[PDB]
Amino acid sequence: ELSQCDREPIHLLGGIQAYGVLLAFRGPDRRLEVVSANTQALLGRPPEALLGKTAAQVLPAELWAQWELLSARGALRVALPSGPYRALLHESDGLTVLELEPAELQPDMEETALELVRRLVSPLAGAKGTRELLQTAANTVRALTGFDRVMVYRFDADWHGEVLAESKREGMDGFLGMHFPATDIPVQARALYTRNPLRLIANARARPVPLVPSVVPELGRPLDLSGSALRSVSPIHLEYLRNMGVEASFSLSLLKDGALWGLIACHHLAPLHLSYERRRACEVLTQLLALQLSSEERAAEAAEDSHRAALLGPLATSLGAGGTLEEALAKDGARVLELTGATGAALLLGGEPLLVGRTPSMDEVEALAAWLAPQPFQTSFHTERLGSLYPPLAARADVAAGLLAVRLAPASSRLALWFRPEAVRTISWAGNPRKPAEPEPGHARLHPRGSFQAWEETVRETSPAWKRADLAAAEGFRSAL
Amino acid sequence: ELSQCDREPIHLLGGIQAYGVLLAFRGPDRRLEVVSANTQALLGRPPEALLGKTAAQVLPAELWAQWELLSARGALRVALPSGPYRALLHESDGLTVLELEPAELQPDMEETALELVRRLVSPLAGAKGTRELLQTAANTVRALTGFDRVMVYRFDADWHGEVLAESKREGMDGFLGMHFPATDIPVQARALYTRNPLRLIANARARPVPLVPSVVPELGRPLDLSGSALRSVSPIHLEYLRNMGVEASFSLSLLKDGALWGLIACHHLAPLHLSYERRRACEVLTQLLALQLSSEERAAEAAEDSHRAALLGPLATSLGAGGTLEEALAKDGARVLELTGATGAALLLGGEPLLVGRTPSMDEVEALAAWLAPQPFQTSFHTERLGSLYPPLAARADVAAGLLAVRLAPASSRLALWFRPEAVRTISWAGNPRKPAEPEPGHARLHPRGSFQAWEETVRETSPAWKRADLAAAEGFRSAL
Repeated sequence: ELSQCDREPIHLLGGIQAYGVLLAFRGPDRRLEVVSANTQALLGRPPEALLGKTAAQVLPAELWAQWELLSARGALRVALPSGPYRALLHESDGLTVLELEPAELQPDMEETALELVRRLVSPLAGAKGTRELLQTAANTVRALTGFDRVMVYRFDADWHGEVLAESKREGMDGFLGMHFPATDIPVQARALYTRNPLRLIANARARPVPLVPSVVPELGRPLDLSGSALRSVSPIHLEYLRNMGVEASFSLSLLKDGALWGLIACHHLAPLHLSYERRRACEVLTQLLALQLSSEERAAEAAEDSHRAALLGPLATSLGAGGTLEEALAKDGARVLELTGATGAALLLGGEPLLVGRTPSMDEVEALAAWLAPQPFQTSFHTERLGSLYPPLAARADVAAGLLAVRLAPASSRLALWFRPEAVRTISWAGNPRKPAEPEPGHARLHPRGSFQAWEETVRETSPAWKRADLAAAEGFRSAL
Repeated sequence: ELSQCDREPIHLLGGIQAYGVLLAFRGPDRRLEVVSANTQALLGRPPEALLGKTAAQVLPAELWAQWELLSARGALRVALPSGPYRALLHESDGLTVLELEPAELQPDMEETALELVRRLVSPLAGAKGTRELLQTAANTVRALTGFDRVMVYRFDADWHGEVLAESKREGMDGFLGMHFPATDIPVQARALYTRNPLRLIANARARPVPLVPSVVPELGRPLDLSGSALRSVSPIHLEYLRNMGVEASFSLSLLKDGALWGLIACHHLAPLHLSYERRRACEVLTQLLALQLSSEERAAEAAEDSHRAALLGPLATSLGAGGTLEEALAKDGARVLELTGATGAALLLGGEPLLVGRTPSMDEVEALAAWLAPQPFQTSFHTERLGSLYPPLAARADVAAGLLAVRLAPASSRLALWFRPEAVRTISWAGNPRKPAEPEPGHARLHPRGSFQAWEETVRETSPAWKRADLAAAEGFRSAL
């Protein structure tokens, strides 16, 4: 509810999860640094007893006997006299970063390394379009992770999120349709997901284990939790998850050649850990799907271009055929509409223009044509908020909110347009979860009936974004006479 | 007609590599049914004494101990008193494949192999396209294995494929660029390669393992070695393998959808045996490369399709702009070249055709119009070779390249044609396509070749390939143009 939820820099959170064990060495002498209370119980002696003395003395040298290889490998699992723990090495701010974690309690003779990739690539049989790729990906992750819930989200130009895909376990509610407002996930978290391919939360019931000394003079601020897989989350987002009641959560990044494409998320209502074996498959998954989606998106874009060029074909057949031009185009106006995506279109013949699809008022049609005339567009106009430009046409919002336009003739007043109203009917009503929750929330922090309200307010009085292929094709339409 | 080097049912020879061992069991009780020759070494019991005995005493204790979970997995790392070994499981003809072979040695290598695999999906890959990925994959595979010769191999429509990328050792021959005939590898060999992706040979001088009994009583024939990996290669292929003295090799096939596109070959002058898990890791790379190769090949297909459709743009627009089509063609002769890539073409307007480019003499074009009319064709046919159809077509050596002609109607009066000027290329073919085979003592089979040089297999009176997207664009031009 704070005004800094958007603004709070996540990197100053400090706190850590329950099972994390903070470890660090200072350069040459490898001297120790900030520690945590839960960390001492793993080694046994209290943190202040750990605090202040040499690296080797606080060092489990029987585990350090693998550091010479850790410098390159970054990680392996070693059996502590207590239990098997996975080594974790990182570097941050000219400082070492060491981390341990309770490894798989299961004796796991089977489910070895690299069997995961063999298990998961086999479903990737078809791989024709874009949707089914992530579809089958989520389906495979369902069995792999073995958890309740999965999400596939795609962003916008302004990075607004939307629930693209999902696959439920039995005994919950589908969440297809809601649009995730870009506000909730700040630019900082976006940058995190760009730089960091993986992150998970084990339990929402976990507590923000403190770190002492909290501040260090060399920074006047703690250490950045970049390489740490145990980095905590802002209490607001934690409260969001609490509202969700989903104590287990995992996530995959989606990146398009330096630009973050979208989000993939795993979830489970009950709290449960993840085997370190399972998680290493993910970054390989990320890389392969990234190259696959790059290729597939390029192919689909080219295919759409080809389809539009082909659709120019039937119009070219009609152009040249006998009969008046206006009625000839009235015959196939419906088949012309989808070429632009706009609901309707018209054009200035010198006389009355003819339109199809949604119907703005006729006198309004001449009025807006006359209004458009003074503005000196060299070739075309394009906008998503035509109503903001001209408020009296904002009054007629449900028929037009953002359009395209191009001069039919530059010299004479012959023009043409493609009007498209606000994107409300476009997305289905699935942008709500329904089922009014019995516990009444403030819901300013909740997507069920609470969020997407800011999103709909933002998109309110705004048409979907245009795409330049139709803009280029417009001159083809112009070329009739 | 089937040749002996094609008809051969390798699965029925019962040839097995010597170093390993494989037996099976009869009935649900799993009593001994199949008895390989080399058993007494590791079993400690004579093979004929082993004949007829029960699994309750022959097998190791730990084998039964983890057999229940083994049926759910298939492979088990045995720790026999003689040494480490591995067991594989498979069901075929109602039998139970139970094998043993030396196990892998290095404990912590497979995890590093992940990075090896992760090296293939490195971000600095595919910076330009295919060949980068193809070459890098070969080097990564060689580094993973360590070997003498590594290379890749494509397939042809006629199935005479050749080599694009190679990863050589230092100080020996390199067959990069070399082309082979299709008969080199049998068609049934290809078919059986479709099913199984893994074929290893340890030593070229290895001898096949005989089977007692010689044939399976119920089958009347040796049971299929499809699921088996210790299966020996065909003796004719062994002739092939020792022609250049290669002592070790392995098969790395890959398909697109049922249809195999290429393979990867390795040739070692030293006889070596390679472990199960190394092979298991390797094939993941094969599927990854197959799926990605499908991705950008579809992308490029769509891209060039879109390009051709766009080229149809200005000409379709100018069709209605110009008065008569022939004058438009005359004024846009350069603009009607790129249509198929080939420059010269012509078309009969019911009468005298409009010749453009390096057109043959007209009398020839009416001769061809009279020709190919009794010949059945629904719309057209592209003839990469023309003299074979009719030698006076080859008489015009300038246009000795591809021909294709569309008669606007199946019984059209007005006609359209298109051709390609003759182009000359060159390629290297190991062995001779001139010779059909090599003789064998008694001619029970046909021997392989002995020479692997060029003979300068350049093409002559040939054409650059008529690619099918161009053929599809011919149907776009078929639309009452």
